Amino acid sequence: SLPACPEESPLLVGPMLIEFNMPVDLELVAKQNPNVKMGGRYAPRDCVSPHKVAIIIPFRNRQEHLKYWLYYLHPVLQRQQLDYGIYVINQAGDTIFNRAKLLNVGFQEALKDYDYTCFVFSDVDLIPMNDHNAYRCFSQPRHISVAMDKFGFSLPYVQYFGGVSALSKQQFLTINGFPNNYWGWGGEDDDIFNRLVFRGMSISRPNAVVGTTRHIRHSRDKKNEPNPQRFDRIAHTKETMLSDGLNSLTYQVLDVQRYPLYTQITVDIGTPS
Ligand SMILES: CC(=O)N[C@H]1[C@H](OC[C@H]2O[C@@H](O[C@H]3[C@H](O)[C@@H](O)[C@H](O)O[C@@H]3CO)[C@H](O)[C@@H](O)[C@H]2O)O[C@H](CO)[C@@H](O)[C@@H]1O
Ligand SMILES: O=c1ccn([C@@H]2O[C@H](COP(=O)(O)OP(=O)(O)O)[C@@H](O)[C@H]2O)c(=O)[nH]1
Ligand SMILES: [Mn+2]
Repeated sequence: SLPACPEESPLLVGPMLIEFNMPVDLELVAKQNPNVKMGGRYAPRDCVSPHKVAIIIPFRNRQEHLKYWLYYLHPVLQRQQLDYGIYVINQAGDTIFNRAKLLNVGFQEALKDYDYTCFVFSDVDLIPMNDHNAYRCFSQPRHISVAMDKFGFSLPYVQYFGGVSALSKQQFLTINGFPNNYWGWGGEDDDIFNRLVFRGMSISRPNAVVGTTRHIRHSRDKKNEPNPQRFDRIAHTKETMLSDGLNSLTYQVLDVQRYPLYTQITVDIGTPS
């Protein structure tokens, strides 16, 4: 019998200063975040959060971005009073990148740790500027990174659903999760948007001030070149989503490391079939 947490956290400070030009030492971040437990798990000591959140980051060869991510998000996620865990889904090998398949791995593997009922899918290079931007689920699928600096602090188009988002366990299951066959850059977030609409849902978003988000500038990743089949794929989601996703997923976990501030799941997700 801890009480429920207040519906909105009283700890929040709003707008925050974010910068990416200093070094980050995860040992020190760990000491600055003493309440974050092994594998990057935290729940509040004083009340029970209804938000059981697994944060899923698709990842390969972005360790520097990830330290920033961890330095900025951990304090924010605790102020939001979430019962949360961080999962970095690391794609083994050096073949073409598959953001959405790694996201599916994250959903399925996090569920083996704990009864999570909310999933935040976050690119590793996106940091929220205002802690009023809730990193948890809503009654409709939630788009979080709504006002990114690299798109002029607004949406690049109104159906944009990339960057950072949150789906309840029921929402993600309803759309058969995410597509597995978007290899290389582009389109998979649009396909996911399509899925949600085809299943009767609409996108919920904070306002453009609360939703303000920074992207860490970086040059192009090798092995994630624009997918030329992306425009064709997103035109057929309605039919393809029925049998491409959670119900067609396999992968092989090579390694799970519990670090102080995150669990990292190293996974072989194959190449195109
Ligand atoms: C189907 C698809 O590709 N969806 C993308 C969507 O694509 C819109 C166009 O993006 C251009 O590339 C832009 C990119 O979107 C920006 O991030 C960046 O600042 O500049 C590049 C290059 O100018 C392509 O040139 C064009 O053909 C389309 O692909 O963009 C969104 C937002 O990036 C993405 O999440 C989604 O997957
Ligand atoms: O080699 C790669 C390619 C992409 N990603 C992950 O997938 C996301 C999407 O790619 P990208 O950086 O090109 O999109 P951007 O955020 O620049 O708009 C990244 O933020 C990372 O989380 C990664 O870790 N390594
Ligand atoms: Mn990026």
